[PDB]
Amino acid sequence: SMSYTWTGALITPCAAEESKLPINALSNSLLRHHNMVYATTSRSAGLRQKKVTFDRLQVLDDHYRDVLKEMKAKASTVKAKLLSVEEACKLTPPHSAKSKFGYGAKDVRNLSSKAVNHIHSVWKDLLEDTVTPIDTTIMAKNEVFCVQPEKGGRKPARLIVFPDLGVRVCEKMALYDVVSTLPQVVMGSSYGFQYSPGQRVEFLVNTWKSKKNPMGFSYDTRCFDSTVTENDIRVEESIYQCCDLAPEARQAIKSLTERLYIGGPLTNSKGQNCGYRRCRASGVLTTSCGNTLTCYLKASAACRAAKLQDCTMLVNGDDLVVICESAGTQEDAASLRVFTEAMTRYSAPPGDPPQPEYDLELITSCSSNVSVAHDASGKRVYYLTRDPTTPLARAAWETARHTPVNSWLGNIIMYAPTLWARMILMTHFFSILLAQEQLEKALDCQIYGACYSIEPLDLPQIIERLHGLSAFSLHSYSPGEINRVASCLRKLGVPPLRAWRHRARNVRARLLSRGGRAAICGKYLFNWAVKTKLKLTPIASWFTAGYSGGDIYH
Ligand SMILES: *[C@H](c1ccc(Cl)c(Cl)c1)[C@H]1SC(=S)N(NS(=O)(=O)c2cccs2)C1=O
Repeated sequence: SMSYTWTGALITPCAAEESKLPINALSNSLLRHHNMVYATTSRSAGLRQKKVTFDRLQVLDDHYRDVLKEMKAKASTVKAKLLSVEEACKLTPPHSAKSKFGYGAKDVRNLSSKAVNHIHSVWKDLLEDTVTPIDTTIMAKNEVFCVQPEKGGRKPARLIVFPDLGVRVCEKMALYDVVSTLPQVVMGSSYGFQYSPGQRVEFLVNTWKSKKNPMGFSYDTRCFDSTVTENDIRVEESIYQCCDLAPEARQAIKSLTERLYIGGPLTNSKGQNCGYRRCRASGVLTTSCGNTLTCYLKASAACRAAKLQDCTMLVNGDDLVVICESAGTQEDAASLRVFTEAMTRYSAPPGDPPQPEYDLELITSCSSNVSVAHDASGKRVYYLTRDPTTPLARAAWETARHTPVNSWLGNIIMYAPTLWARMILMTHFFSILLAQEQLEKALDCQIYGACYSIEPLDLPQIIERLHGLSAFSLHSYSPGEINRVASCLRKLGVPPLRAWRHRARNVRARLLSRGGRAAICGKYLFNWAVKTKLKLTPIASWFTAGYSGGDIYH
């Protein structure tokens, strides 16, 4: 069936959309080539619609059925419970999209009588009706990127599809425990959201080292969400139903699946009918969990179809990486085509064909790659990094404009050991926080799709817990890593690393002259900036599951 059917109505914005990076002194000091940074708007929604709209002709075989059977057996050992209205309300983000029925996120969090009543009303309706399609709103996402000349074009806006606030709260009650616990049990070590960056690198390196002749490859599915069929979503539900669930949990899950998850009507911000969806909605609680289960199922089946030897998969939603035993270059190339053939039959054709890689550092999975550096004692330390172009583009944007999104803070947290996060992001932002006396202002940022309120002054502690003390002492980075960073800085017009060192020393001194956590930030975060190193002694739920598009607030 067609992933989408459109009426002709346009995907419209609900407010003014900023598309260009304003000339701002603060952002300019970080990145000069401001014309290279842009934000996607609804004006390119049409280009996105054209790409995500196509016919899926799914064909399943025994391998697919064998894997599915095994997955259901693991799901049978899981017990999940319903969340109370109160529990679901507290997981609702303070600025979540308000309901069209006269109440908002704040009312939900406060448990206003009006919010709680409509919530119950929606819940009761889910139990009474398991057929009538639930309405959803379709919007173009506003995200920031750097222009890529070689691509021959700007990236079209992504489309987000989500149901009303009342429906979102009900999703939490019926499935939050399921999506938070079931994935890890069904996919074991292959489930990527159970790992912190360091644990992920650990898993990748150990897996790679466990092979005699290692070979690995990432598999990029073209428009994954659109490739997810009604049957995929129903198979997903059968997996959820294998759990030990309360009577009305099953009813609610069946209802949400048939009325929302398998598809439904699309309505723009103006209230007009844009069309119909018959694929995954990016904006529901089960998106991450469903996508990971579906990607895992199809990939596992495809590994067997391609007869890959001693396969190990790591899956994060639609992101997939496989490490196995090489059979020769020509044979590996042939095996990958068979793998792709199977994935294609299962309704998951590639964007870029997968390519066998024989060097772990050259495998990009989930926009990242393992790399190596050395700690104070010269000991080899592996860590996750990525091309810094997008993080930097977004950092500049967030510096010049007030955004509820603080990707820069998430980037520092997840990529703390990188030279770019340490020398550039830390330096730039602590310098601004000092200037604005905002060192104590908590900021919201997403980690594995969930929203957290984080204080910048708690970075040292956070980083030590996630990456170990070595994150503050890494040096002797790889030539590959060093060149990618340098290359990125020239392209964007970001001051050279040596210029950041001078700024860091200044920022470091100012932090040490301040009290408590501030001195700890100056000492630990910027020890790399001074020749006379200080002694970095140990400082005296984030990675359990994915929730992208799930409207979760922790
Ligand atoms: C890829 C990904 C997966 C795992 C790790 Cl450890 C990294 Cl660094 C990246 C996607 S999955 C996902 S959700 N996601 N957001 S996040 O990992 O929470 C980050 C937030 C700020 C920087 S990374 C990814 O990037």
